[PDB]
Amino acid sequence: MVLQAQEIMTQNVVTIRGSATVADAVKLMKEKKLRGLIVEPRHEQDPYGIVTETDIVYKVAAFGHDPKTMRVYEIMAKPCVVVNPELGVEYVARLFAQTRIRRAPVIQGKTLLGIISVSDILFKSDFVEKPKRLFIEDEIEAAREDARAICAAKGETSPDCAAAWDVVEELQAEASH
Amino acid sequence: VLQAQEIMTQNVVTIRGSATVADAVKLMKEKKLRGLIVEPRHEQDPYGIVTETDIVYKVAAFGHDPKTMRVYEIMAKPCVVVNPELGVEYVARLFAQTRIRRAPVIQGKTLLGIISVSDILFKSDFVEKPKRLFIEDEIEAAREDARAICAAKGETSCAAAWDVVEELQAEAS
Amino acid sequence: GPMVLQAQEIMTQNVVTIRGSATVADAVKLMKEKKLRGLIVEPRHEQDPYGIVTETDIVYKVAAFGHDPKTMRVYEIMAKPCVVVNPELGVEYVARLFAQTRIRRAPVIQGKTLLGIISVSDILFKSDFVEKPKRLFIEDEIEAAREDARAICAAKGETSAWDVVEELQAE
Amino acid sequence: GPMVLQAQEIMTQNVVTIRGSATVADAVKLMKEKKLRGLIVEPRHEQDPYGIVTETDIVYKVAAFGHDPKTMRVYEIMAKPCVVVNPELGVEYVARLFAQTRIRRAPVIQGKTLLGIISVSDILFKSDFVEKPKRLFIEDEIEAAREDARAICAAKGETSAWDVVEELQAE
Amino acid sequence: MVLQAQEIMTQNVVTIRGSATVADAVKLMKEKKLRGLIVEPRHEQDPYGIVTETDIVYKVAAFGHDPKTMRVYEIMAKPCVVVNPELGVEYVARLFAQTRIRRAPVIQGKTLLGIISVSDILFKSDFVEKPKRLFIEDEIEAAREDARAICAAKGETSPDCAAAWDVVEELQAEASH
Amino acid sequence: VLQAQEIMTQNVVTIRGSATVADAVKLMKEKKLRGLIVEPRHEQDPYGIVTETDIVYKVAAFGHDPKTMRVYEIMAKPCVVVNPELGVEYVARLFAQTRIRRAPVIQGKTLLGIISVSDILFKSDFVEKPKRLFIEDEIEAAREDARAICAAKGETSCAAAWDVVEELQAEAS
Ligand SMILES: [Cl-]
Ligand SMILES: [Cl-]
Ligand SMILES: [Cl-]
Ligand SMILES: [Cl-]
Ligand SMILES: [Cl-]
Ligand SMILES: [Cl-]
Ligand SMILES: [Cl-]
Ligand SMILES: [Cl-]
Repeated sequence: MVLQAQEIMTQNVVTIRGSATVADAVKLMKEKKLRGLIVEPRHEQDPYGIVTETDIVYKVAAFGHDPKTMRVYEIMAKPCVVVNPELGVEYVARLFAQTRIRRAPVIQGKTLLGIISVSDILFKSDFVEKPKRLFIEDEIEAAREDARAICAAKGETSPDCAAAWDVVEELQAEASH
Repeated sequence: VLQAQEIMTQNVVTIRGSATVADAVKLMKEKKLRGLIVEPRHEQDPYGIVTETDIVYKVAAFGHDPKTMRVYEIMAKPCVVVNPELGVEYVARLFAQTRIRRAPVIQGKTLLGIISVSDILFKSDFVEKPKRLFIEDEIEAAREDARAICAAKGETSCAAAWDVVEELQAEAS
Repeated sequence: GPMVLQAQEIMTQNVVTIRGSATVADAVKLMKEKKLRGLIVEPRHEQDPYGIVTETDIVYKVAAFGHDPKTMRVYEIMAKPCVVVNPELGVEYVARLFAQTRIRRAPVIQGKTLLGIISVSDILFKSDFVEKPKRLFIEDEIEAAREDARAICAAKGETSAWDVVEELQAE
Repeated sequence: GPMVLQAQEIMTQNVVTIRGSATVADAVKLMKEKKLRGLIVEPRHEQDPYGIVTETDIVYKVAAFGHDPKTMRVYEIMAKPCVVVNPELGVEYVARLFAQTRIRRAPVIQGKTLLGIISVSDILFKSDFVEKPKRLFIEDEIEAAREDARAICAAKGETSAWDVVEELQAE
Repeated sequence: MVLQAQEIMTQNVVTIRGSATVADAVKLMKEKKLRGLIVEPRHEQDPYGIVTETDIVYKVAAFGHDPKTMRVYEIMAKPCVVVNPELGVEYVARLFAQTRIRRAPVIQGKTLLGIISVSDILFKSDFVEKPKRLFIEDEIEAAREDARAICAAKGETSPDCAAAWDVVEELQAEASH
Repeated sequence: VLQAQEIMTQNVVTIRGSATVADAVKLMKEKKLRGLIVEPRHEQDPYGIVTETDIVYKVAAFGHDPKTMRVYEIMAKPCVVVNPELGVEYVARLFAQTRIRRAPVIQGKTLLGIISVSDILFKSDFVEKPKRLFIEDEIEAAREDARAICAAKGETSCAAAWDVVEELQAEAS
């Protein structure tokens, strides 16, 4: 059974309103050692948002702006990239790499469950013991079509036929390992 | 509030990640589709997407052979997905912020459609109903600003603050 | 056909322009009317560059922030000068230009003359890359080898690699 | 002079090409010899695009990884097709093209004819932007206002904003 | 006295060799809850390097590579951006924003002192209480030249002269606040 | 090993962040400099840099007035600095990784010069001495690989591993 986002997420998740001051966000973040706060939907159809340590440092501290007057809505990401609780941990890694984020709320429908970060992955994913070759089932399926085509064209007992099924075999050994 | 589902393209073609890029292009030519949704292999598997830009930039721009390359080599999986109920203004903004042009519209595990920058341009109400993003947050923050002025100055001056509020609420309406 | 397919053979041939001074609203109006995802911005005079405004400019810079299209002008979101395409540019090179400049569409300009607009959509729907794939710079790979093959059959005898220039040639 | 300074007036006029099939080593050799930071890659024929290889291509893709320039070919690190510059393009528009495409140099091409190479260095050392600054798209700002000024003196009487089209004009 | 990088850095800094496996790096990182490891110079002239949580998640986990065979040198940044111990915390924020990193060794000459991150800034910088308007001394100096030029051109008792010194005054009030 | 200081441009002009962009351009024209170093205002203040690309992209490309814009508005401060002793191969690599083209060469608090991609192209020994980056790490990792093979297989087979090592050391030499 593939390890899931919900299994490694930080379960204690804290929200803040978009209208709050960056100072409020900072105080909350220091008090609980949080590197991301989820921004509270204002109603059922309103997306989730997120404000991160990197937003705060890059957009506020780096320009010497005053966090006591700046608001969260001015720095947050809303809507933000979200993670399904069932999403396998190799996919959460890939999402984060592709969208260039380090952190996302874990959301089931409209319901906030947690927050998942690069740190959650580093510290709690099974990627060292169980590295999952991405899309390996698509590779197997493609390689089986190649083998069938080659075998039907060149003969079911030809060396190229055998070599093409050996590509399938190797990919299949890896997946069930 | 205009929703993603009210402007999405409803007819949505799926393809497997194992299919050749040539198979993708053939289906896209046939129906004039600029994205195909990649279908989950099982219940925990995310949605994926393969677009015209993926094909042009990753295949055609190197002169690779589409008959031998596969969809899984150029798709985005997991992809950014859109909730059917998300305001179109927020769709525009998600797309800007993640630098994508199109996404499947998903409810639970179910594909409902695909939505693009083209759908927003052609069908959104952004010209006649410009939506100031986060204007409701500005309104709560101006209220909080007023209460700090009334407890510090006193219950008139405090009145100067409370007007700012009305000018924003007027603008929301 | 056996010749390299050119940009002018797959471009969208219909091209209305708009002025840089027009409102974004006018641009959207025109785009909706004729189903356009890019509009070419008209040079003010013979020496003024071509420009372009796209669906992405409008959606990312206007809609995404809630700006009023009726007050914004095209000049505020357009790209001018824009990347242009020569009519005779091989469709594979258009693909490559687009990936390296991170654009999706451009006008096809012949000297000072606007001829059409070519997009990633044109390439996807009308390119021959599926039946005639051809690795970019294969011709240069050859030149380089047919020259290494000069120096290898110069030093290590004319009797002993050359089929590389032969195989690459059929490809 | 009072006219907009053109790219051809500040370009570096001397232009040696190199073939895409040449080794990186040959390219560096030529670049060192004549103090060049960009080399134009020669079209293989009338329909083949211009290309360019730069000091940054060489330093980032070759030196930074320790690759052997004597074995790598220009085609492996060049940009082809490259962004090109029309000889008559206003020097401010060249600046802008460069920022929007994130390049620092390009060939100046007249039709199919190579005329020179223009760089951020040419702009910095030879542009008139210090004595003659001119906000990009000011001319469009005017057009837009001289038209708002039509509709404001159409609705709210010809007796009552227009000096905007006047002040902007001297600027 | 301006708060410095060395005052807010994580002092306990851990190094690893470039030749170590990504698995070794991961184990070290989990054991001490580290989000960056500094890569050990091989000799006195050899630059420092860094490998981060984000390198590991983006380059290893996201592609299902095997950390037990991959080496740190394949994913690290070497040389890396480094932070002088005396660098004011508003500048460390700005460096990180401009180079798009979240984490850097603190280095004095060739000597490693610590590691400083976006989290160190969020949790321990004085940016909420003392926001520092970047380059405010350059603005003051520029505004004083403007005032002098204007006053000499238009008269030392003209309204535009007074308005230009008022720009200086406002900037000066802020800096000593 | 060729060092940054052996290929840097030695003559280095500084400018204050308060200077106009026009003042920057005038000095750059006069000496043909594609960067100026911005000098620390005091002992804890970092080095900064302003380059030809900053000027062209941030000033000329908008048609802003260089006589009114100031250096502080377009400079990089703090900037990426280079140690005089850093191998040129590593300079190339720092520049690739941070996407810069030039940097001051600093020792302690002292400006020694400026080094660019041009200095590397013109004066580096990268053609005749290509430097495989991290080859010394590859060598330690292949040694560690050998010892794991000798304790698991036994002291010959283990011999297959130890050759890989020599082929890399040969290549370092
Ligand atoms: Cl973050
Ligand atoms: Cl975290
Ligand atoms: Cl797309
Ligand atoms: Cl577009
Ligand atoms: Cl360059
Ligand atoms: Cl990181
Ligand atoms: Cl940290
Ligand atoms: Cl530069």
